[PDB]
Order: sequence, then structure tokens, then C-alpha cells
Amino acid sequence: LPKSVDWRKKGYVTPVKNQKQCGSAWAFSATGALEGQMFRKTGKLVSLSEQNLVDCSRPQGNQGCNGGFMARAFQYVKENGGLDSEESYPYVAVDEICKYRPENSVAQDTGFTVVAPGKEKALMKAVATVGPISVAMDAGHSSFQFYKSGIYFEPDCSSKNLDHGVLVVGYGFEGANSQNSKYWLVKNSWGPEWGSNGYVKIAKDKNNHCGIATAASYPNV
Ligand SMILES: [Cl-]
Ligand SMILES: [Cl-]
Ligand SMILES: [Cl-]
Repeated sequence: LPKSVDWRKKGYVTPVKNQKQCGSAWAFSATGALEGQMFRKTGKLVSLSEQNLVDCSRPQGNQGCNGGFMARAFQYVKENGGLDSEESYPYVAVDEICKYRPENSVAQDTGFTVVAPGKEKALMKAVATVGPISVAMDAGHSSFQFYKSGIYFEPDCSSKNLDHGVLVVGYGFEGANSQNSKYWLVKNSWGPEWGSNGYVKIAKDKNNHCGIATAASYPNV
């Protein structure tokens, strides 16, 4: 596998978004993964609608602004036959009536692939071969809220009890040795002002830190 990967440098990733006061990170994680796969398939980067997922995927088990899961979102896109663009179905950060319009669909998936649970090496293979990967993590810490620089490492982090969905866009390392001081490149949905331009480096190969490889998945397009 490559010593480092950064799908942002290849055009696969949209600018950082902001979920605001709605518990929809699962939807931003899912649109980010679908944006990358649609780019890999067509060469066009098109921002996708989180609101479409918030409003319409209750049957699949999502709860809108009260939480959800990325795999359930990919399930909805498969069952639904499509997903609207951000532009045609704008984000308003509250639960609303489903307004899915097939004529505005710009994405599709046939299901999704699961990374083996807990395997950082398996997550590394998927990031390297596929593109950006949806992942769950434990983000419930002030140290995460005020993250700014460096490789994030929080002793209080759980690898099992997770509460946030994010997007792994690559991986890398500090210094000249590719085998140490490793990190995951993670896209958040708290706006560009949060973190490092909306991104965070999470410690890699430090026993599945914050659960990054516990529940990872990507859409099949
Ligand atoms: Cl999931
Ligand atoms: Cl840094
Ligand atoms: Cl940056």
C-alpha cells in the first residue's frame, strides 16, 4: 500500500460543510463518501444533499437531526434509486418533509461495502484502493472540540462507544519514517473554522484510536 494518501489532492473531496445544530453528521459522512465515488466514476465533483438524507431515510432506520448511520444512508440511496444535489435540495439543519425529486438525482449506489471491524489495516487498504471512507468515531471530548494542530490523541477516547460520523480522506505520517508518527486525515462537518480548516489528524496504528476502524463503510457505485 502507499506510504500516504490524500484524496483531496486528486479532486475527490468537496469543501468543508457545517451541520450546525442538527445531529446529522452521519449524513455528511455519507454524502462525502458518495461524492468521492461519483467522482471516481464520472470525473465530476458534485456536492450532494444531506437534507435529502435527513428528510427521507427514516424508513431505513435513520432519525434525521436526532442521529443516524452511514450504512443506512447508503441503503436508502440504493432502495430509492437516487440522491439529489446539494444545490437542488439545500441544507437547513432541521427535520423537514421529504422532497426527493428523481429528476434532480446526481448519484446512485447498489449497496455498500463494510470494512472489517476494528481493523486499521483493513481501513488503510480501503482508503488506498477506493477513495474517501465513511467512519464512525468517538468525538465527545472538549479536546476534540478545540482541536487545532498535531496528531490528535485523547486518553478518554473509546474505540467502542461512538457518537459521530466523519470521512477519512487519506492517511500520512510525520517526519521521514513512514512507519511511525502515523495519522488518519479526517474531514469533519463542523465548518472550515473548526479544527485545521475543518480537518483533523487522528492517531493511526494506536489501537484503533477513537474507533476510526470500528464501523467503516463505503457506497458501491
Ligand atoms: Cl454506519
Ligand atoms: Cl499538524
Ligand atoms: Cl489543509
